[PDB]
Amino acid sequence: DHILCFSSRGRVYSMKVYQLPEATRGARGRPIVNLLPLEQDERITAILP
DNA sequence: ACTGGAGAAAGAAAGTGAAAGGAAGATAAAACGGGATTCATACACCGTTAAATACCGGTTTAAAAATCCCGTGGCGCGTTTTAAAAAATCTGTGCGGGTGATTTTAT
Repeated sequence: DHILCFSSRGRVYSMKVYQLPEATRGARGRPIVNLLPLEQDERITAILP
């Protein structure tokens, strides 16, 4: 599926679901800055499949 | 005395070997984060019941919804900039026969 990410400054980004890290129940995850060109204080606040 | 060639002195410009140092790299120790076990222990599922809550009938009333006039700033259009992505153009490289060349040790 496609994913539309809305940031805190009105920006929009597109990304496939299977490009996200896959982990287990006890893991933590990976920072999202490595996947999208965000700024120093820009956060994702909405997702639309 | 005078002339013109030649050798030697003297002076100025260019090449040189050595120079801190600093950004630019490079290499180890450390702190970190993600799997295999091991249970005791707290959590999931099953019968019982007092109690707390949902629901119906009829008011009401104060609050929110609806309506009209108007005056603006927030979108819309047309025309420029400006990064960003794409297409086009150069740069190396190795295959196998040919031409010609380099270096270090012992006695």
